[PDB]
Amino acid sequence: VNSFSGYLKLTDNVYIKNADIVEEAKKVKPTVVVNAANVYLKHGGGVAGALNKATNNAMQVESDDYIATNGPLKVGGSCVLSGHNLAKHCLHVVGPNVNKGEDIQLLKSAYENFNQHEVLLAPLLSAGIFGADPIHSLRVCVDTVRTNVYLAVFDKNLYDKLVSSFL
Ligand SMILES: CS(=O)(=O)[C@@H]1CCCN(c2ncnc3[nH]c4cc(F)ccc4c23)C1
Repeated sequence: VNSFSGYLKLTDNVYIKNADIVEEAKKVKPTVVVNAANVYLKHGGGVAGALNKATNNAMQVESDDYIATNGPLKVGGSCVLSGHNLAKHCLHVVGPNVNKGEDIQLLKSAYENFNQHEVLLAPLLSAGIFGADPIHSLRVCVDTVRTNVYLAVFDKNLYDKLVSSFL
């Protein structure tokens, strides 16, 4: 039993809710919140900008030190950093950004990072300003992630479309 509330169950292990991931993280304080990161961990907008803003820029300060030491992530890769005031940990995952021409097949590799964590609060990878089709992202999530994932979808309209079209 966990503390996530109001989710619709899509499969054995995937759940979905119309929610603001920042507010959801602030209430649940999950072990892991997933960030929709880029390879430079520059959290300027979308989910990343909102998560970082909620940490009063502490996420960005920590991220800049990580990059200075380790260099950029790979598209499809991830790193575990602090969750600050939002979660115990933040799993920064880089889905492909269609608006940069990155290969959509890397979306499966990106979701594989979730399997290293038993339970996660997450957005749909490569959705929003990353330019991929969110219905496709949900399909890849369901077909790739085997651990327990609670998906927060900010836009109520998109949420309804994702549920109604789910196979
Ligand atoms: C590539 S993206 O991350 O922008 C993708 C596109 C749609 C919006 N995104 C979110 N999904 C879940 N919760 C969210 N809170 C947010 C707060 C914001 F100020 C902006 C986006 C989100 C958000 C997912």
